[PDB]
Amino acid sequence: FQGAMSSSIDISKINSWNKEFQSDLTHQLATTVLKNYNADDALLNKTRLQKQDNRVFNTVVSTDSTPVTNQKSSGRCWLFAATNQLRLNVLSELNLKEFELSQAYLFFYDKLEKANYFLDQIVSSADQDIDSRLVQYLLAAPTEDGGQYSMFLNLVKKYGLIPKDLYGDLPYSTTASRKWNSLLTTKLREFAETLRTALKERSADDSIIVTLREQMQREIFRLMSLFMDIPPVQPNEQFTWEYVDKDKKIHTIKSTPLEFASKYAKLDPSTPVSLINDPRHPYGKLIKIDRLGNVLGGDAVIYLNVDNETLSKLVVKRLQNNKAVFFGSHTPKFMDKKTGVMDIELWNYPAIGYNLPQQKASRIRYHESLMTHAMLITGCHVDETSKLPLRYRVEASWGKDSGKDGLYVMTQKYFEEYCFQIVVDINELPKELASKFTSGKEEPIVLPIWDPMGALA
Amino acid sequence: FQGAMSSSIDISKINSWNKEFQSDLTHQLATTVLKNYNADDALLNKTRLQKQDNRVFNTVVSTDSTPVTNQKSSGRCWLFAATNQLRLNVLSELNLKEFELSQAYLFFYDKLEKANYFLDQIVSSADQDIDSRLVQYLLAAPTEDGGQYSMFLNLVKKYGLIPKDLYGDLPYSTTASRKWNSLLTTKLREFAETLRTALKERSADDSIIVTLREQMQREIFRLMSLFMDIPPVQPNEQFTWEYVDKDKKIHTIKSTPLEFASKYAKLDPSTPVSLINDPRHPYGKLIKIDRLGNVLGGDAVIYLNVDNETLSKLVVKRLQNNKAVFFGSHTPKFMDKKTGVMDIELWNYPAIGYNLPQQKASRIRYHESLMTHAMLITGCHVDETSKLPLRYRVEASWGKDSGKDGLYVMTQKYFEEYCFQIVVDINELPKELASKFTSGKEEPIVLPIWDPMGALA
Amino acid sequence: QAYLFFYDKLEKANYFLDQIVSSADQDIDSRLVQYLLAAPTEDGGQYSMFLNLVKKYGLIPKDLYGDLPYSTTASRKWNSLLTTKLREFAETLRTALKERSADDSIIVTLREQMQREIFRLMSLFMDIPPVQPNEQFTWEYVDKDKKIHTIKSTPLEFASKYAKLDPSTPVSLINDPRHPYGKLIKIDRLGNVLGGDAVIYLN
Repeated sequence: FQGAMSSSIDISKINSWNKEFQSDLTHQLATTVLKNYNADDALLNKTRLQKQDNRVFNTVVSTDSTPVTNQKSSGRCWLFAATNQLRLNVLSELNLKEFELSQAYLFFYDKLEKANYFLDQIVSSADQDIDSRLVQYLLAAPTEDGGQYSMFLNLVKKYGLIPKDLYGDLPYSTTASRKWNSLLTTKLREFAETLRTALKERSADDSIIVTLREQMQREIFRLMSLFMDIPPVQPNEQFTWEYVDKDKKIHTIKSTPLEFASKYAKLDPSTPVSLINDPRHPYGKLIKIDRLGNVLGGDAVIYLNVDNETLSKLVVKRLQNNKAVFFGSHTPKFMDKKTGVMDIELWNYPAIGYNLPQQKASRIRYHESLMTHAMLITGCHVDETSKLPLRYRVEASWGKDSGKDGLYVMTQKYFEEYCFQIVVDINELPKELASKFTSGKEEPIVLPIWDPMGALA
Repeated sequence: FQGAMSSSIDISKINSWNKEFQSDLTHQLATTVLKNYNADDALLNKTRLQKQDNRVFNTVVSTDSTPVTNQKSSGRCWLFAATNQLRLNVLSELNLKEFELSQAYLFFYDKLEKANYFLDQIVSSADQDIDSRLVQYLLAAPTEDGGQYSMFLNLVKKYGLIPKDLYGDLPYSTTASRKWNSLLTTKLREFAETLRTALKERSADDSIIVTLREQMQREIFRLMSLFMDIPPVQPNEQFTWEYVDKDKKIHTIKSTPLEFASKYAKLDPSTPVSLINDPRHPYGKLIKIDRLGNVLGGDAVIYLNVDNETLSKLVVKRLQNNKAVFFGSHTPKFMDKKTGVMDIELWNYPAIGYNLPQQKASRIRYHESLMTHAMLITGCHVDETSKLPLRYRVEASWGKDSGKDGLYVMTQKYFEEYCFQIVVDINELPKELASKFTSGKEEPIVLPIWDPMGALA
Repeated sequence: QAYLFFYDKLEKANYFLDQIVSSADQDIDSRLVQYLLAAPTEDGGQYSMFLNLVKKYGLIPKDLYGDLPYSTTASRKWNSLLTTKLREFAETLRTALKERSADDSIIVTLREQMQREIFRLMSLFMDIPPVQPNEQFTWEYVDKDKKIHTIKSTPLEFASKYAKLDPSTPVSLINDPRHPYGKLIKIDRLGNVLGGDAVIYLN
């Protein structure tokens, strides 16, 4: 009783506290302003903006990202950033004023595969209760648009890549996937029950279950084909692409999605590895997200945990190699879309006595921070006097009207506190870290499928 | 030197002061917010708005002001408020869902008369230099839309009043008079020179001057007739007006502008007198604005200066007599158009250390406050416990989308500090004050034509 | 509605801290704690949570406290700001509880400083109502006939005398085919006011 009493909200207390706060001028000013405008609009600090909004970068890639890509109303950031990193190779190698690899191509198969992956997850978890943590989590969002880099390579290894001119964002559902996803998800939830029920009496291998899963695949594909056409050529099937270079010269390339991904996009699925700064675990360790995937039997999401200094130096090195860097972070924390600035001190919250002492590892453990989006670092500014990077240039996939022409400037501090993963080629790593991948003695720290360090949606 | 040095802006001083101010949190918060939004939008105090935005009034007139009038882009407030006070008599007496007296009718003649008044002012000041204070002031804005109540009665005595159905705001220039005024003014300035030049050699009465002034009148009228038609009937000429009451019954009234103003609008030009609270002069005195006018030879602007208690009690009495009160004030000081609130403490300026100790009389003397608009008080709330008015209900002439359906709530304090004149009927005054008008021993305090207590434009 | 909204949010934040203390024994990654940290100040509620507010705070006319503040018609940012703090306090409390018991004066003080801080931040986005539950208010209004009236009452008295609410009569019925009909259903831990009534449905 005494305890509950002390833990209760006491009306005299809050009114007394109120009186106290109202006697302070900063508080009087704050409550007057904060009742009128959004706290971010009110507290944005222009004095800070003046200095931090710097677009001079001394270490940049040589090719321009033209045109600016827009995922629209979908969580396809990861696909745009993964390809925004490769398309540069085509532009460059073919001399094009503009060029885009088809993000819709990967989107269609990613969604198809995931739906299929979901059914498999259900069968393999038929032993647990409907209300178990795992099954309820599987049913939560089986076809979300978000993904990881490993899930991107899984798609490329099986399906390749093709020019956008052969399959673009024409369909309504590619730029507004919510309804499409809702419709599929409702069906998948229907099939989840039909499968679990059927599995009560029979084993996963009973031909009955095998048939049932196939009719489901068929039905999933049928519904999907209603919102997007299946690509016009198969992974190993030839396509013909006609185009124009920057000189107005015409060319015709005949290739297959699989060959195009290597021969022209220059992607070797064997070199990219993901590094991450997850202070909840020791550095030098491999981290694995259980069950997270898209293609049944494909590669798992695995990260090599490293410290920020290491992570920051790898980004600089890669930029020096003339390659943009895929990275995941917590969007839109401390990100100002109007000015295209990512600075954790751009808003004067301490002026209203609002400070956030909780640290990175705890922010993650306590449900405050997680990876939510994927973007591309195309440049950075290293400080001459034997110093490190002070800011980075970031390319988003939200159109030219977002940030400054689609571009954002990110501080070193933001990168350390609200970014987590970067992707580099294993040959860019020091033997020390590369062996962590090449050897066979590294036992990964395995996290739950619902871990905050997952899909960039 | 030492003096000039001490009076100079010293760079070290301001930077030292800056450092001092930045160490204070209220200041840090203030400068962050004040760089982002308009100070009125940022400092509006909703806690205060919550209480002051009260639309309950226990002493109101019985007739509704329908529909809400809109002067648009012109300074015809005074004409709308002067007639908004009389039209109520027509609605009431004829039972009409809606009714408006023609404001355009008075506007056309007011402008015509003023232009003509200007020429007369020039002739009578031909003795002074072109750069004199008076002549330069005469040339400043000879045809502004603003006026006073005396100038309103001057028009009514000569031209009468007619229903708006016979002459409305159809012409572009009635709702956007700037260009029209600019065009006339340029001509008047041309004539000012032609007259002064002609007067160097000849006397005002030389037939040459008499002719010249007439050709000018003619030219002024011609140009005016290009932007507005002269009313369709003369002051003593009969007009025929057909209408419908609230019962859907049809009626035809035959009258003249002059007869209509008395017989139906119930205006007796002999009863209205203007009272004013101008703390620069002793109360009990009559105040006269030299030269201010519109109709040559018409009545002068004269105010009976009284204290606010007296002024406030007269407004209550008039409302109790079921009559709205014409009043002038300094718009838009401490007036919030979105909420329709007139409260000098509605914005939390003291939270940023911004206080205004300068008093009424000094505000006027020092060019900070003057009468700028005219509106109509249609109600007020008297405090039961032997108290006075706490707030007043105000009708503006800016359309239904201004304030709350065109309505504003004004505090007693605002009325005392930022309102100056009210108009009542001499029979509403105590014999004490009325005699100030009826006797002949009251020598008025005469102010310059440019005095802040003038035309409500 | 803003009157109830302000107290509902305040109470919930406070309810959250209590939930954290009572679940300090489980792991940070447990299903319950992770769920508690998910959305401690969401706007949504149940009818029982509505009566809990009315029993303690009453009801007042909107003319005395409306949706004026930005955060009442756009609560997302306000909620985000509070939630981030609550997540900070969740850690500070669990950490402090490793070494000490819930009743150690240290914990009692810590929870109070948190309440204070929660209230302070809230008062920045909405003013606390102008009168206390048992404090009199004066309300002036107009009927459909244009007649003026003044009612003097308290939030608690107004809720009964004028709004006609007797918190003892309302019950919630539900059609939840997952359970047999005729049974009572109770949602564990769901609430807003610490120690208030639970969400119970008659299926």
